[PDB]
Amino acid sequence: AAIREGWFRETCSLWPGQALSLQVEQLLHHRRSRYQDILVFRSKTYGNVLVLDGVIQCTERDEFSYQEMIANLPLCSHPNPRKVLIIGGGDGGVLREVVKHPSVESVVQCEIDEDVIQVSKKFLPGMAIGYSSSKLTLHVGDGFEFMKQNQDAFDVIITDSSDPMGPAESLFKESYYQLMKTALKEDGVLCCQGECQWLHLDLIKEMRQFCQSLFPVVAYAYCTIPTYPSGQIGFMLCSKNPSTNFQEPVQPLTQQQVAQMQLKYYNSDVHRAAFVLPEFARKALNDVS
Amino acid sequence: DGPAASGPAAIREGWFRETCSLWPGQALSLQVEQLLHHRRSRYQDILVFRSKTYGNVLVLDGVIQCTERDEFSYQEMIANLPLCSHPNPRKVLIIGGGDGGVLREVVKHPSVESVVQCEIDEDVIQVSKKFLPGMAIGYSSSKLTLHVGDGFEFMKQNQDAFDVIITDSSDPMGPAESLFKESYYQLMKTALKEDGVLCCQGECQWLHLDLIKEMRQFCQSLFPVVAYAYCTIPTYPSGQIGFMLCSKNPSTNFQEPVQPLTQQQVAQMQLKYYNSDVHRAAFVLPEFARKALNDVS
Ligand SMILES: CSC[C@H]1O[C@@H](n2cnc3c(N)ncnc32)[C@H](O)[C@@H]1O
Ligand SMILES: CSC[C@H]1O[C@@H](n2cnc3c(N)ncnc32)[C@H](O)[C@@H]1O
Ligand SMILES: [Mg+2]
Ligand SMILES: [Mg+2]
Ligand SMILES: [Mg+2]
Repeated sequence: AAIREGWFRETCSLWPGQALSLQVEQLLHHRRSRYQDILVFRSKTYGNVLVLDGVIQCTERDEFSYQEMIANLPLCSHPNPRKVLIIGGGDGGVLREVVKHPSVESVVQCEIDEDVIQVSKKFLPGMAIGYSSSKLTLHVGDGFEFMKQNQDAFDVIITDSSDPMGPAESLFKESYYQLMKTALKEDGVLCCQGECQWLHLDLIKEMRQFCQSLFPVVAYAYCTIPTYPSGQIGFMLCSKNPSTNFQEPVQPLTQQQVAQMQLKYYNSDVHRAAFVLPEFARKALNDVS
Repeated sequence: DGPAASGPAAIREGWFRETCSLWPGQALSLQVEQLLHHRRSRYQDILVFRSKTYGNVLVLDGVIQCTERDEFSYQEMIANLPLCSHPNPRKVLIIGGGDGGVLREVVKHPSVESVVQCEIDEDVIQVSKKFLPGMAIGYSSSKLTLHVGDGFEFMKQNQDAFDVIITDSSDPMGPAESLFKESYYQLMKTALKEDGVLCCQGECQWLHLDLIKEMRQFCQSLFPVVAYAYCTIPTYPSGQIGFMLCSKNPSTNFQEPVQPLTQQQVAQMQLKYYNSDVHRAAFVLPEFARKALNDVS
């Protein structure tokens, strides 16, 4: 239905007047779960593609960008992250990146939709390999609700959500950020999908402003990824540790570590550069008017 | 091995969809508010439309060249990366740049005394003046000498003549094909003065890493210093594009601008993308591209 004449087209009122389309090789899955519409297809040139409510979540070809950054930005900004919470991350990709750190002993994942877990294991095996980690404790539920049952529990919280629509709506609210503050340990750090500086600079400054009322350290970084709207996405980074410097990794990686972790996107120079914004965005977020 | 092909420019159900064999299996579509121009010149097919959300859009042989909303990224970077990597650029050559936007950025440098542009297609110049006035304003500078012709042939005519050469081209296709060839890079080397620098549209690291590496290899046999930088721009394929940078000066360090700009200079030049930090970060590539371009195998 979103597939016509051998192409899938992604449209959304959050990025009006533009669309990415990916040519379809083979439909793999299309079924509605309790929470959302779940579409999976083998594309011609991007490998397998997961689509939720018409919005591309990942492709095999470029997923490593978002997966490595959302994991390593917060992890390399904590001097010893031992207990990690992931909210969302149904494809298993973030889990896969997180567990590569020896410091990490325990990762709890809270995913709302078990059908996403199932189709990922089947059609996104290079990402859902994450689910086979001995470091994982898996919960099926609303992350916003699960956050309330945890206080002072986590070194790092990662919110790997789709856009501020449907089941992910509340994950972008100031109330949810308060819940994360409470679920973090006294020196804990968070990283949430924070949207696109070429599309949502208003949301970005607004989130930044409310986060600054909750946390001593707030930062915005971004990464490039062909199949997200406008070809990139950002991350909201917050710490309860007043000493956190997100822009200079507290855990730099050697070239050998980058090689051993099989990283395709992230390294310490990339981490530094991710905070260097286009002048329009730097000005909007930092300068006074 | 075959020649590259793009889908012929067409508007269908109120959307323009860009397709090309240089980025197979993916497409950007922009919703159309108003069709403004669609005619073939003596060189190429020219589509101009007013989009719903990106202002006016220039399309050449089915390939998006610019949109009013995001043009400043490519325009500012292709201009300032070489200019701020030269201690005193006085004489500038632009090949292509029919929309006039690169001219607009180059002339903001007081050091720049003369800009020569060689653009092949007189019709692009006219549609840009009408439909892209914020870019085509570049044409109304007294610093400009304009030629209409093929930039490859034009390059043969100049020796030891320019501090900076910018090739602001579309893709290695149609009239632009020769602009990506080693023989063209040799011609530019000759057209540059002894310590001159060049910057060319150098394609996308998420799409064209093969071409990027190949160009890099042949440029390293010609110039002491060769680099690759990229900028983000939502309406080029995969949301970004890069730049080939070469210098005949062995002392040139492209990542560290030899001409840093103060915040005041950035304000004075009305820059919306480029600044000296952005300059530095634009050479920091994702691990896969850093590896492909720098590690020996
Ligand atoms: C594919 S990565 C994004 C994941 O976030 C999940 N998700 C969306 N909303 C919520 C929520 N409120 N709590 C937990 N997970 C969510 C989706 O089901 C998806 O698998
Ligand atoms: C819109 S910016 C790119 C410009 O490059 C121009 N162009 C393409 N091939 C050549 C060439 N061989 N010499 C000069 N300009 C060219 C196109 O006509 C376009 O206006
Ligand atoms: Mg090292
Ligand atoms: Mg010179
Ligand atoms: Mg200053």
